[PDB]
Amino acid sequence: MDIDPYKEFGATVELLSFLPSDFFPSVRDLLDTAAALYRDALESPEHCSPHHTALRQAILCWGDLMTLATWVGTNLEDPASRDLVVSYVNTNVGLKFRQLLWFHISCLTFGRETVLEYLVSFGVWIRTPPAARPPNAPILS
Amino acid sequence: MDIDPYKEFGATVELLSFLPSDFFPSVRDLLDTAAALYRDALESPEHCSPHHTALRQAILCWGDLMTLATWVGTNLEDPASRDLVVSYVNTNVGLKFRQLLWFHISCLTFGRETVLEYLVSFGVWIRTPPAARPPNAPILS
Amino acid sequence: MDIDPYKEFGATVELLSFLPSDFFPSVRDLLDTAAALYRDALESPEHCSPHHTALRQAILCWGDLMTLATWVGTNLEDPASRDLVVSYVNTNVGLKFRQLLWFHISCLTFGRETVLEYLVSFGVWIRTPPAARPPNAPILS
Amino acid sequence: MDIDPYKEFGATVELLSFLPSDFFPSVRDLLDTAAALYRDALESPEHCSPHHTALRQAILCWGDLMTLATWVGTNLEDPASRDLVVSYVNTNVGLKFRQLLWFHISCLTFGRETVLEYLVSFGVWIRTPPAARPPNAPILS
Amino acid sequence: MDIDPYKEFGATVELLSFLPSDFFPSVRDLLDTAAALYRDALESPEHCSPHHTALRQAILCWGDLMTLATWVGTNLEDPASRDLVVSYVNTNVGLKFRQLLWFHISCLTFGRETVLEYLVSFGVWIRTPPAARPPNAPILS
Amino acid sequence: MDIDPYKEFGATVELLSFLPSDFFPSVRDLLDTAAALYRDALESPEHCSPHHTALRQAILCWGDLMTLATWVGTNLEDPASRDLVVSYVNTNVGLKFRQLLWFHISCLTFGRETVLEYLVSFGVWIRTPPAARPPNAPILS
Ligand SMILES: Cc1cc(C2CCCCC2)n(O)c(=O)c1
Ligand SMILES: Cc1cc(C2CCCCC2)n(O)c(=O)c1
Ligand SMILES: Cc1cc(C2CCCCC2)n(O)c(=O)c1
Repeated sequence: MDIDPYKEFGATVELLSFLPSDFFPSVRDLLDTAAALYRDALESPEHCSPHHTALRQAILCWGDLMTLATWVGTNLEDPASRDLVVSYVNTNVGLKFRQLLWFHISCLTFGRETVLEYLVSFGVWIRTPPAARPPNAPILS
Repeated sequence: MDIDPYKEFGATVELLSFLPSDFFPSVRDLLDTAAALYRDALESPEHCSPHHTALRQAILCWGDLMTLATWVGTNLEDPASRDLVVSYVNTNVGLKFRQLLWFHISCLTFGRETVLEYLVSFGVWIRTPPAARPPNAPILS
Repeated sequence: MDIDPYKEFGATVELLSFLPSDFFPSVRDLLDTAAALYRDALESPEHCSPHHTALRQAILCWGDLMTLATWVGTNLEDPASRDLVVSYVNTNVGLKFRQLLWFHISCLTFGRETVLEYLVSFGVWIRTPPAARPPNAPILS
Repeated sequence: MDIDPYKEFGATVELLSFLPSDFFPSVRDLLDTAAALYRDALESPEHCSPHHTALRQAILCWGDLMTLATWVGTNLEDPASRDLVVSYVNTNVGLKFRQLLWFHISCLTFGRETVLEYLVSFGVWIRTPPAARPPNAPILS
Repeated sequence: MDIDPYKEFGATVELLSFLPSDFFPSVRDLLDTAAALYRDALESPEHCSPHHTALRQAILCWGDLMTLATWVGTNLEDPASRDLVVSYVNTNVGLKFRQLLWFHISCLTFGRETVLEYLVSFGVWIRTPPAARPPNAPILS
Repeated sequence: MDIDPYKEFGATVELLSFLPSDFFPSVRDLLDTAAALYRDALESPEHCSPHHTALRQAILCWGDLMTLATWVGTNLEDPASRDLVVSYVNTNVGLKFRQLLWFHISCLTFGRETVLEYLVSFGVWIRTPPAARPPNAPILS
């Protein structure tokens, strides 16, 4: 199967990649934010939205990878192999979760279409060279 | 956060664990089944159901976990740890995906309440010793 | 005192012993089943039934013996003596708890009189030699 | 499961622990008292009350725990562990049965609410230092 | 700032010191009593009273000192320095918390003015030499 | 007991921790501010508000913690432990008092709901990278 997790939400993997990697917050900071803003609704027994259902699975999969790292470190008593697995996750998969977490959190706070219009505006703005581009970047509040 | 991926779908992790792990199909067989029955709807740009949204994220995360296992199998220096980490990924996180994939596929084909009634009936049936239990097990339809 | 825990529930220790010991599920499997079917009612602040009150005390006494084993193993640092205490419990008292747990769980799911009629029917059936006895045994279901 | 044997009887483990352990009678003395006051009803084929059902299971489990202690005292090879395991059974699980036996006997003789009001009054009284506390302690009526 | 924690409650540090230190229960016993009598209201989301607000901060500060002791003992692996910090707390600050805990608990159970009248009566009584003073001391109730 | 000092005031420990620790003023500066703005009311014999009662206990407990730190700095024999225990008191328990002092001062000057709305807005703002976030941060007034 060729599945795009953004496709049912009016976006695509390409559109998210349009933003530079450095622009996304850390996974840690996005999880703290998900809690801060939406802990009650995430843990609730209501399908509040597709964004909520998407966020739940993503948070639990990141959860599984962190349980694996801890398990390797303490249960296998092998911190070296632990450090390699953390390094592999952060290098190879961290960006994907950063994009996905940011996208679904941003979509809930600011609204879906606002986040889309913001991806195009910011990518244009950032690519425009410093001299040419307006000093005040596009904002979502 | 304490999130339960089954909680928004009227179930829980405990209820799913009530079925013995050996009685779930393989991940490979569930993915082929997901395709066989629902490839068009999974790949579509419509939020067909929370089951569809849940399945999409799970199917995509499994890809990443299998790339991790392969990577560990080639790249992990310590022979003691390596085979254990591959085994843990394939079987221990494998069981979670087997439960989740089976649950969401079963819920779409046969209906949510049918799947729930079936979990309780089968767990009781399987635990009942051979002599005591009916010869014909409970059937999903 | 000569107390029979089955006497207030229309049965006796003799009637329960009428079933072969091999016929009962494991303690572990009966506790998982008690949870699966009745966790909410067991933990509730209502005397739902004498079966519930009986189950609560039995589950907690098994609980106490398992806390003792763990305590011997980890707190006294003596796994050898741990293994002897587990072995003593499983050979000497496990059958009693298996009979009692099965009885009170079976009485709640299928109804008290049904379970009684089933004890007599099954004991007769199992004692009748293989050649002579019907192929389909009595079923509680 | 998190089961509280006092919860269905309007109390909790915390409330019972509010009384110092030294102020409960011996298990032996509570069993003799249970007999003295209620032998006929305990041994009867009627569910006289939840207190009666609770008492029956507790009295029967104490028998098993005392057979375990005796067995450990003769059969446990390791002298360090043996005396500690006997001591743990007699005193540490002994306190639980002392609390539970006293509670259910006291509830039958004096009434449930009277026993509850008495737990709070006595715990306050005993903790208040000799100088500060009234000479007449609370009495069970 | 010169702040008196008793001043807003119609008392002072001097008036509390009027009672001998030996008269107060242990911190441990007052915390168990605070729980026993008021766990629900202390943990609740209502400002039940200034006594409740005062008690919450005091219980949490004692909590912080006990987390420090544990941290020194286990995390710094230094039980010696642990023993010195516990000794310093118990000799230097324990009386203050004993006075404050007793005061706010006593004020809630027996009423504020009753506790005040009781401080003066008891201090007079205790200072009156044994021969001269009534045999029955003043009682809180 | 699980007590939250913010729970009575419509907030929680999690919500306060949402702000980075570095963005709170020093304890010294918050105490000078508490004096500057509210010395008369804090030292007064009126329960002006729950915020005032909370502040009084916290300000008095900080005194005791600073006497402990000084005492450890002169009197703790083990050089390894001593600097770590002073550092832990000043920074780690310091953060708790910084959060609590700031919270209760901010609640009195600007109003409770304003402070809450400000915690969420600022945490979001600070976590969102410079490029994404508005140049003007949220302001307390
Ligand atoms: C765990 C489990 C799984 C199934 C499925 C196994 C294979 C696919 C369809 C049913 N069943 O029938 C069980 O009883 C228990
Ligand atoms: C918990 C408890 C129990 C008793 C009973 C022990 C024997 C039966 C009557 C009292 N007393 O006297 C207490 O103070 C406290
Ligand atoms: C953690 C923290 C603290 C403050 C206060 C710092 C100074 C006192 C008033 C606000 N602010 O403004 C933040 O954004 C974050």
